[PDB]
Amino acid sequence: MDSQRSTLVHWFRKGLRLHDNPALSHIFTAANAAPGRYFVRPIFILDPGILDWMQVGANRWRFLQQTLEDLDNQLRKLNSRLFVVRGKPAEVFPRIFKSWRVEMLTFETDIEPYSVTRDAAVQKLAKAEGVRVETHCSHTIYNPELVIAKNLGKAPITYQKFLGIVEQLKVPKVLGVPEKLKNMPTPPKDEVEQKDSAAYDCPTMKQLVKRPEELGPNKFPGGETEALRRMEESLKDEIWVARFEKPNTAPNSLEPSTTVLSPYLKFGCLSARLFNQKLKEIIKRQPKHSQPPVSLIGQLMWREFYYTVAAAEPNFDRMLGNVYCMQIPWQEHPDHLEAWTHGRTGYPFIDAIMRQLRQEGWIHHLARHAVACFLTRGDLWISWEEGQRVFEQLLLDQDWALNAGNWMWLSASAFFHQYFRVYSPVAFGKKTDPQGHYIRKYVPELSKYPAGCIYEPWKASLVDQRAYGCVLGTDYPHRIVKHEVVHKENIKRMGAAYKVNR
Ligand SMILES: Cc1cc2nc3c(=O)[nH]c(=O)nc-3n(C[C@H](O)[C@H](O)[C@H](O)COP(=O)(O)OP(=O)(O)OC[C@H]3O[C@@H](n4cnc5c(N)ncnc54)[C@H](O)[C@@H]3O)c2cc1C
Repeated sequence: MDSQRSTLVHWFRKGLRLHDNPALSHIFTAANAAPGRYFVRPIFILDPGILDWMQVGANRWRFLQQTLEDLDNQLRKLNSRLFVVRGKPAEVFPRIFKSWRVEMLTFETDIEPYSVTRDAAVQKLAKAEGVRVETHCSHTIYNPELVIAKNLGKAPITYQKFLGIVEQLKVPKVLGVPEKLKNMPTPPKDEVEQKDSAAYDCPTMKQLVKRPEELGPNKFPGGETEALRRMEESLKDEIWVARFEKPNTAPNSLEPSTTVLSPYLKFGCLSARLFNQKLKEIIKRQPKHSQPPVSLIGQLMWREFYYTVAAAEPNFDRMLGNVYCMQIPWQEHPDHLEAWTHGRTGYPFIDAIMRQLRQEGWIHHLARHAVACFLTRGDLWISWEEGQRVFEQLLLDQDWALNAGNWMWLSASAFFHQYFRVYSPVAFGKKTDPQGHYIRKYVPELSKYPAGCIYEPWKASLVDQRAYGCVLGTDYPHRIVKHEVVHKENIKRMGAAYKVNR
């Protein structure tokens, strides 16, 4: 096979998987249809210039490193490989369109504003250069543009309305893995590979993680292979799956009470469409089962809902200019923001959650509720954008639409408006962890406190605090605010802001 004329490119960004990947599958099918004509290059473009951006924490870089290694491993089973191309797309694509004689480029669509801008520019260049582009909406179960169209041009702004719309939509088909490449030699080295054969090899941990001191325990390895193993593990207890009720899962069990598939769904290591289809099979054969919103399918529909409102608002992650967002006069509080950011608020439940987040990169949904309420309307009266920023740095599952949507909910800025309901930083965790095992783990300086005061260590006398080895103001901070006072003030501030907006 000396005969090749062109290269077929799949561009990974999200969609970091072989299964249920129509953009990738179509490349491999086209290659096999015309033996001898094509080379195939599945690529991921890594801009070294952002390895130092503090908004990507080490834990999330490590998850990507592991994911790319797995993706490359899996593509090798198809007689292909991953090509990790270092550079910026604005410079990479002109070069490789010419160098590789690219005939077709496929990718999975992404709704985030810079991605839309970037992809429109790649698409314009491709059209000019005669490159056929095919894009697929496989990151979400439904295409937000069809949802918005079915709703007469507006995104549904309640969960029940959204369910009412998507009930009327066809469910896109879930694909298997692509065909193994037949009769295809490896691509000839381009000018970059000619100088360094390894130029497109998967990055090492050292190449990707510039701040290894931020790494915590490796609890959730990256990659499709782990994503599928973890999904199958969650699905094997079919009664647990069928009867799942999200509000009844604990925020502070030591091991996660929910699936922790969110890092996998965020990177596309797991297809949400596959997972939806598997859940539907379970629900159909388990006559006793939960329903949306609280069921596991309901959780995937939460993700769908936020992707659809976000698709219609480029400013979804900001207060100003955001069609959904109440304008609320959040205050600047640098010292309180720093304390919340580092889990030094003096409320042990809140601090344990922020410390788990920083160390491990995942915290349960209702743990996110507790700390987000505390930062914003509940206690510190700081903008939800500041909380979004910190979550963006530390979460493995950092997701532009899901982070912004849930921060607006928790701050009573959109989608949720019952701001008289406020989480108690002392009482909320006790329902599910009365001994405080979660605090003893993540705030180890309090680990000797009796369970009767570990949520509220200021209730222990100085002599008791000394006996427990941890004196407030010396070994663990005093409360930075007093919840019982400030949350009442903030309920009045929320009332005022709601009036101004009305
Ligand atoms: C302030 C705040 C910020 C959040 N930021 C993110 C984020 O950046 N990325 C993210 O993936 N989720 C985010 N969430 C939503 C949710 O808390 C996580 O999706 C969930 O904790 C992931 O754990 P799990 O995989 O065990 O979820 P499960 O309960 O097992 O749910 C399965 C999947 O459904 C989806 N899902 C579940 N709950 C929600 C929800 N409330 N909204 C949207 N999708 C949901 C996720 O893809 C999740 O993996 C945020 C929530 C809050 C309150």
